[PDB]
Amino acid sequence: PLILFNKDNNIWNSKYFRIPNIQLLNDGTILTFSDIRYNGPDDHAYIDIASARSTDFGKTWSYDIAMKNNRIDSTYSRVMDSTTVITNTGRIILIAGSWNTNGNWAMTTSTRRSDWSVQMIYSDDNGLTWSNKIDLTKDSSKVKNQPSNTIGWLGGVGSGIVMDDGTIVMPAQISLRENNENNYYSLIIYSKDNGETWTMGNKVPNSNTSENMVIELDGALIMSTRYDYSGYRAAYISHDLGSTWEIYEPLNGKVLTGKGSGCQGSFIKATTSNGHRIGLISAPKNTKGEYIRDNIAVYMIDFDDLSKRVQEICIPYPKDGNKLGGGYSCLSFKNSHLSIVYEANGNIEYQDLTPYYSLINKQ
Ligand SMILES: CC(=O)N[C@H]1[C@H]([C@H](O)[C@H](O)CO)O[C@@](O)(C(=O)O)C[C@@H]1O
Repeated sequence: PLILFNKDNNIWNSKYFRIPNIQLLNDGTILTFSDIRYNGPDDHAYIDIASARSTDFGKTWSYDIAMKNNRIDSTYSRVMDSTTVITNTGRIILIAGSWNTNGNWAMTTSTRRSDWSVQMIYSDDNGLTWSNKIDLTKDSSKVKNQPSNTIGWLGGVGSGIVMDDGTIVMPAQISLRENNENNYYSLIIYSKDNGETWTMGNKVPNSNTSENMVIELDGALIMSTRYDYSGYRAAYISHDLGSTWEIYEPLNGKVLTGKGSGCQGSFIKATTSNGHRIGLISAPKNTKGEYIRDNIAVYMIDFDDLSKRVQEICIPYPKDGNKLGGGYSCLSFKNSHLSIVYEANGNIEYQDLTPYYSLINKQ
């Protein structure tokens, strides 16, 4: 596997990299992103977001800082936890959470986190240049239906999707003040104007749900989400673009995640040549438990053959994760090719998994 972001050799002299993201572009360009965790693995620290771009199918890469933090606090200013999407115009949108003080985004404050915002950039030239940062939360002009009891929110970490009519959907995660406690939930946001403005959906049925992605399936939204301390990824389905949700049994509880906290993973849809819609999930098996997050595996479900049990396809990272921060991953599927980026001992690694997709496609 290629070391895409190397803690021991990078142009920022960063000590650590976390939270990878990948988009396979329609023209075969590969675009990735990662947190630049300059001073170490910590979440609550000084972080920018890098991009790495390749025009030779992953052989070589051009590196840039795609988004800088607000530069207010030399210890705690951070933009992090990328969620991306490619719209039907080819626009590439990146949404990140932004803070500049110590303390977990969801649980530190009982009121709206005052240094918290969601920042968005977009590229109309296939990832070469980015807009200025657009602040989606400083006023009420960009995101409709944000709850009054919001402590904070950000993207689901991974990729969004496009519905049939071109509606853009982003997975998201929110922290809500409820009966003198902070509870966190997954949900989605969507845009009907190519990302300029958004509407927030409503929360999923269980708290302790956070990082997630959704796929589209015949107008429905199906979520696979990190469900902390349950031991598995939860799954929900919405038939009204994220306004209501119910448990989606074929995937709910089917990907096990070991003892302890959950972990981010990715969840994408492919259509094989026989017309079947399949779901692919990347996540650590975490057989050793808690933050070890060993064995980042890729799983497959066939939505047109649901009596067939979820199958482990391969394990792209058959190793223990680093307890300081590891386990995260992101798949991207486009034009019968499949790629993954993932955390690997403080680095980000890259693999082309298209040979495994060919095995599934049976051609
Ligand atoms: C904004 C933020 O803190 N993001 C981080 C989340 C949250 O801390 C948890 O989901 C609890 O909220 O989890 C990580 O620490 C993890 O599990 O490896 C990494 C990620 O960057």
